[PDB]
Amino acid sequence: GTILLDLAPEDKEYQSVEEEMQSTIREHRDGGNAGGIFNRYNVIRIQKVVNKKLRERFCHRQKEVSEENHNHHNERMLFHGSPFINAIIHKGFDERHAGMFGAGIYFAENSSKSNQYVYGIGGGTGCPTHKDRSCYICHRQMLFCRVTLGKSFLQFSTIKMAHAPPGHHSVIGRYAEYVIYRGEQAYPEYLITYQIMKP
Ligand SMILES: CN(C)CC(=O)Nc1ccc2[nH]c(=O)c3ccccc3c2c1
Ligand SMILES: CN(C)CC(=O)Nc1ccc2[nH]c(=O)c3ccccc3c2c1
Ligand SMILES: [Zn+2]
Repeated sequence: GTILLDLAPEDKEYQSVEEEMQSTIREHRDGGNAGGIFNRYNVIRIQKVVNKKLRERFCHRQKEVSEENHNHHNERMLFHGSPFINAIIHKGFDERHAGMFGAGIYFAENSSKSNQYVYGIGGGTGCPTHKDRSCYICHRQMLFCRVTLGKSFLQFSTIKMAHAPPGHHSVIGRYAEYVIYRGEQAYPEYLITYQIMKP
């Protein structure tokens, strides 16, 4: 089963994660409709997900991807926002639940892009209690994941792909969207509990 390790704010790891989250907020085309209006987050807690089965699957896939990618994982730390975080942290990512670049699991370099998906597509109906996509009260959660990109395929138009192209392990689609077609190519490393803050 999954254990959550609670990172202390004094930890360098907690600070590194928070700074990656704080420095990657950007203005979105929808003017904050999906994710809300804010310039910074209030990080409530940062937890590390430890699950032996999930780590074994991620490690097993990494090795396979490595052989087909000049002995490189091409691992990147990326954000993922989802209303299904609880399922992700206990069962791992599952592509069977999966778009612009087809049936994959999507990751972003910008935490504010992942924040737009925390309550669903287009931010859904926002938070459960206030039905507010820009809620400053309710605690949100997002993941900061280890993603095995391997040999990325660069896509520049919308395409409904089922799997990465032959000899490739991921799609970087065009801001860039990082897409994997196998759940075992991402590990939900950090679970971030936060609030968006009113400017
Ligand atoms: C068919 N689409 C309406 C489904 C969809 O977009 N699902 C989905 C669901 C969750 C998503 N989470 C993210 O963090 C993200 C980051 C960059 C780009 C997309 C996502 C993302 C996308
Ligand atoms: C009935 N459904 C609305 C429930 C559902 O979709 N649950 C669910 C449950 C687990 C999920 N796990 C994922 O890795 C994932 C990745 C991209 C998009 C969705 C998921 C995901 C979704
Ligand atoms: Zn709320």
